Amino acid sequence: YIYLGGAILAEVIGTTLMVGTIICYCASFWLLAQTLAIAYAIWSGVGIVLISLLSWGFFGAIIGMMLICAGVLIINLL
Amino acid sequence: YIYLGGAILAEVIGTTLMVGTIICYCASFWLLAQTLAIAYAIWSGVGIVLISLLSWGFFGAIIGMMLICAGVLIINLL
Repeated sequence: YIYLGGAILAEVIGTTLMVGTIICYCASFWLLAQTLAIAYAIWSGVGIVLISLLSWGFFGAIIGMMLICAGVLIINLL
Repeated sequence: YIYLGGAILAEVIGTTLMVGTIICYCASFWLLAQTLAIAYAIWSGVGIVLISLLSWGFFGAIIGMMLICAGVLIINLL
């Protein structure tokens, strides 16, 4: 749901960031727990997307990006 | 390493299972930390196995699961 998506985004942000970093990580973990209480597969996909976003941010291949986009489209479809 | 992978699997199992649940989660986190102390790609790939194990434990679409697996393989490749 929207809340779950927000939690995933927060977790991704915490991962990108890395104390303050520790606090952020704890918050992300709490959000994930709240989201928790297939679904697991969806969560894994979201985590992968967050990791990809973090990598992109760090950077600033094309084929890899296209593959990721295709995977996201497939996930959206089902 | 193998020990790290085992710790990750244990953490995943604890997460799937779920106070007692909180204690289990804490134990899983501790195990993960112990396990902790390209490579990142390998870890991500392993994470997929842990997620699959957690899903199996929860159990006791297919196309979507296959697509997710393909995406994970692509990520591992690059």
